[PDB]
Amino acid sequence: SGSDIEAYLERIGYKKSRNKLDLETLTDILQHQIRAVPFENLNIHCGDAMDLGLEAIFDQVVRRNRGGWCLQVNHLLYWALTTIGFETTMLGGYVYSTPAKKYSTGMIHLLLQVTIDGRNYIVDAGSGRSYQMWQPLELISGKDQPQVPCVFRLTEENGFWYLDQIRREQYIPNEEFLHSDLLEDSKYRKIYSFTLKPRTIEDFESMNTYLQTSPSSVFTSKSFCSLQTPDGVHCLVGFTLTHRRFNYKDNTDLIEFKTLSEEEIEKVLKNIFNISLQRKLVPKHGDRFFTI
Ligand code: NA
Repeated sequence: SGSDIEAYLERIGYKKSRNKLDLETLTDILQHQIRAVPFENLNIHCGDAMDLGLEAIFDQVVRRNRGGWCLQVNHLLYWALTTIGFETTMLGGYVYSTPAKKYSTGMIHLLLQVTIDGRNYIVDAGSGRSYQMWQPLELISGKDQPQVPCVFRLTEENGFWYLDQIRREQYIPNEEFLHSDLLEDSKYRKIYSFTLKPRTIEDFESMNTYLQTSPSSVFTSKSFCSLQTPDGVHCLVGFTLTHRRFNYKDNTDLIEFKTLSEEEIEKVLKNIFNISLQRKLVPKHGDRFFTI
């Protein structure tokens, strides 16, 4: 056809039918996107902007085979799902920080609601690492929702929703990384909180700018890119390449770590992530909180 929706589906390798607007189809699209479109911020670390507009995001993701951060990849996913015919809403959320022992002061997370024939879900392709849902989560307070990455749980209290996870044990064969700031040691992790108040993309613009410029922003502190695989997740942070295999053995995830040279990053970006940059990346591994 040459249509934009068909271009997007080609980008994510989705070759199936999209005529049934059901949970199976929604899940399949989510899965294809998270296995194709990385969660990344490498433009920041190449001296370029993180654009918020859909035309620019569609070009960079669909035509230039890039990914983006949540404000980008969920904006695109929102457009695609809506175009396909799903009943969609943009939502805003607040990300948990272990060191801060609280959720972000500002609304730094874009996620989606999809309503299908009497059930309500959240859908998010922009958490990445081992925080990334592989299926839509039903909006049912307190219910365990087991998935390949982990068991997720949504809880409602006083008009706020709280997304948490119960994580597996971790096997780290390269013990030179045991003390890495990248590792979440607890099996219980708060991910983010949000409300069901409908948003527009305009609501995220002030944060879109500030997250690119503030020395306080994790996004200026660490350069990263993440992509889900059929059984795990690849994530590069700074010069540190990781690969997690979910539930490799006995309720345990395996996490491989390797240090890359500057010269090795370009080939990894292409071969593992299908990322080809426009300019030279300056990899960074600053001190701000970001676990894999
Ligand atoms: Na909508």
